[PDB]
Amino acid sequence: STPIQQLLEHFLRQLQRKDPHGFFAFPVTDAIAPGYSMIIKHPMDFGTMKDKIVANEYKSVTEFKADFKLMCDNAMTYNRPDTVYYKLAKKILHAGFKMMS
Ligand SMILES: Cc1c(NCc2ccccc2N2CCN(C)CC2)cnn(C)c1=O
Repeated sequence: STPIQQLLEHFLRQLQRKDPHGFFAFPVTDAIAPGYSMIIKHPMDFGTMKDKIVANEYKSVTEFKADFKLMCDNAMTYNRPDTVYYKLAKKILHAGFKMMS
């Protein structure tokens, strides 16, 4: 594990603690979210982020932050502001960026 892998594994653990239900743990499917893949061009989830760390696909903290923001932005695009997914996406986006300083 490279230094960047160890730091991103730390950040991901801290970010997932903010999603105790694991709403963001796995990819959203069109089966449970009608039209999701037609509205969201670039899906992201914490599970895919873990796999990218393990594969050493993140070469900067900026790239990891961009995937976290994408995951949150996707939830705030597909879902209405009154929904659990939208409200948690917004909360963890701000708290996560603050946490990662
Ligand atoms: C983050 C998110 C979701 N996260 C949860 C989620 C993600 C992937 C697969 C299933 C689930 N749901 C878990 C809770 N169940 C009540 C429904 C199925 C689901 N739908 N949408 C549209 C989202 O944006």
